[PDB]
This record gives sequence, structure tokens and C-alpha cells, in this order.
Amino acid sequence: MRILHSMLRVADLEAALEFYTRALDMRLLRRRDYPEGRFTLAFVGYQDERAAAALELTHNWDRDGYTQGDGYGHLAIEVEDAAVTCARARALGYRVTRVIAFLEDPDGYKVELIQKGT
Amino acid sequence: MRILHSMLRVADLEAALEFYTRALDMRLLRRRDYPEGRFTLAFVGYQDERAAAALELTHNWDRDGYTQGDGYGHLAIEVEDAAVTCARARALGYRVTREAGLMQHGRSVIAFLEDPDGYKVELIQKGT
Ligand code: NI
Ligand code: NI
Ligand code: NI
Repeated sequence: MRILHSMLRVADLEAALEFYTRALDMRLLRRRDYPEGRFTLAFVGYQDERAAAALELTHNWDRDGYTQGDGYGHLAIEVEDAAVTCARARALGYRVTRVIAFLEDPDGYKVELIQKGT
Repeated sequence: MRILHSMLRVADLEAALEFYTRALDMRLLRRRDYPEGRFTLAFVGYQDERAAAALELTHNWDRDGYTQGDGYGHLAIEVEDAAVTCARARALGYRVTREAGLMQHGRSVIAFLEDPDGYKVELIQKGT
């Protein structure tokens, strides 16, 4: 048994993918369009889906936004240098919280940066 | 880089832990009370935190429940037998919102479980 992925709904897939590939070093593992359901799925990550947990991004073409609650916490990512990754995301124009840093993606989801070791 | 974990706030940590450890066969990797912040956290998974992504569960002492939005999707888990996991969660009293269905090639064997807080757990059968 193993954890395969966590899924999040996004209002703009291309903005979501820019954050996960520019502010973070994720690779597009697979993307799939379903016109019959008017949505697109994209899997982003590091290793192959067969080898590690990925992030699933759902984009329902008809939704302008999603009401995030206070139940969902965050997605934690292991980084080499927390301050650097945080500075790079700040420089790209992304929101940052003001060894451990917090970013938020274009939809408002929180990403926890944890420096390898700790 | 690598994904370490996903975090969810639970109204009752004991109820949440019983579902993940009993219905889903996860092990308790970490648990700590923080009286200074009035919260407790727990880490559940299948492998060591150094090797794989885990699930972090938080319970804030001053809360009796959480407003779950429509943004968060689900946590997906790989299972040997989705029919068996469904029957097992149901035998313990948990809700299966979508049964696995007849196991056959090349049908996608996917099931949906609901945890005690109403979070969605997607069960994908190994081999699909
Ligand atoms: Ni859109
Ligand atoms: Ni965390
Ligand atoms: Ni999924």
C-alpha cells in the first residue's frame, strides 16, 4: 500500500502549472483533457507516479473559483534551501508568508517548505 | 525536492486516527501535543517519512469542526484489492460513497471512501 497523490481544484490550469514548475521544480508527469466532462487533469511531481506521490490538479473549465475552507491545511515540500526557494518565489511575484517557509499558489493553497534534514 | 506530506485539520484526532490506521492499514509515524499552541498533530503513512509522502492530521483544541470548501479534492491511495478495502471500511462503520465495482480488465477499479470529517479518500487498485 502507498499514497499516490493529493488532488486540488484550480481556477486556471496554466497559472497553476507555472507555479509548480517555476516557484517549485515539479515536472508535468501527465495532462489529460476530457471535453465530455469539461475538465482537464494534470499530474505534477518529481519521480514517476509508479515511484512517488504526485500532485493532481483539476481544472473544471466552467468554474471561476473555489471556496477553500479552513479544513485543508497545506502540502509540504522538502527543499535544499528554504530562504532561497522562498526568495525565488517572492521574486517571481508569488505570495509568501511573513529552515521553514510558506508559499501560496495562484488559487490560495498553502505550500510548506521544509529544509532537507529537519 | 520531494513531496513530504499533505495536511488536514480533523474535529476529533482519535476518530480520524482510528479510520486511517484501522480502515486503511496506515501506521502512526509521529504524534505530539503542543499545549503552548493548544493543538496536537499526528503523522500517518505506509513508509518512513524519509522514504515516502505521509498524511499530517491536526486537531486545534479550541475547535469542534472545520468548514470544508469545494477546492480540496482527495487523497489517493494504492490498494491490493479495492473491493476488500471497501467491505472492510463498511464493516467498521465508514461510508463508501462509490463502490469499487466488478474487478476486470480494462475497467478502472476506483473507489471513494469518506473519512470521519468528510474528507474524500480515492482508492485506486494496483494494476488499474
Ligand atoms: Ni478555468
Ligand atoms: Ni506540515
Ligand atoms: Ni485522484
